[PDB]
Amino acid sequence: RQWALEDFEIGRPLGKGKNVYLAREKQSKFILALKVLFKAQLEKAREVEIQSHLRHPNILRLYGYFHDATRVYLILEYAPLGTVYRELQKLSKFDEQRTATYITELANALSYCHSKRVIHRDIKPENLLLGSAGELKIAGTLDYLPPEMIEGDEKVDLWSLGVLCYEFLVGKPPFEANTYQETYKRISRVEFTFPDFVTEGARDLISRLLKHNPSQRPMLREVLEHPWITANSS
Ligand SMILES: O=C(Cc1cc(-c2ccc3c(-c4nc5ccccc5[nH]4)n[nH]c3c2)n[nH]1)Nc1cccc(F)c1
Repeated sequence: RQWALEDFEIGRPLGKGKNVYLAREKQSKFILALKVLFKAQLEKAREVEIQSHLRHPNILRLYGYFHDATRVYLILEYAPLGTVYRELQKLSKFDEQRTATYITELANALSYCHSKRVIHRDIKPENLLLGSAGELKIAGTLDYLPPEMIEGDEKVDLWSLGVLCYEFLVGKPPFEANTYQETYKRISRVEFTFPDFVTEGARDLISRLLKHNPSQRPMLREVLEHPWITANSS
């Protein structure tokens, strides 16, 4: 199947900065998202094949792709409920049942990814999307980076989960700092603290995910079978 622009109706922008559009496949009338990347803008600053070997309930599906002279087009699952980031601003912070449920969906997604030995880098709330039943979907830079990626993998996803849980429950990442260099010091020396409201089970989990020595971070199964997790997700 060789797709083209003329195959889809186009509506409003959804994304921004390296351009995704609401779209509709003209014949079946199916709503989806079209990412229009600029080749030139990439002869500047594959892998769409790793993405097409993937099928998971919490990874954004890639339905196909095409290109013309200047542009590469990705035909993507449209997440009707928007970004987790949007929801965090709307909600301020998430409850534990909601947080734990997102952590489980992430960690499932990440098992499967590691199982097809795909390893994602840093997950940020803006890269997390929300399906029609509000199930999560996966799709400066500092705040999410682990020590390894800043100082002098597969455990870097444990760290990401850990920043995320923290961000979900408190409404802020744990290393937010007045400056790029302060954040570097905080992350790099693992300097963060919890507001008093964060419960014991959540500290234990986040505490374990956020050790500086990777090989002391839990395994994905341990996150999945974590008592705070298995207690709180639906
Ligand atoms: O290149 C990008 C960046 C990117 C942006 C998006 C993106 C952005 C927004 C949406 C949306 C979407 N739904 C919304 C509803 C309300 C407001 C905004 C929304 N964005 N659905 N699917 C999306 C997908 N995905 N990926 N991802 C990518 C690349 C290759 C393979 C792959 F699986 C993902």
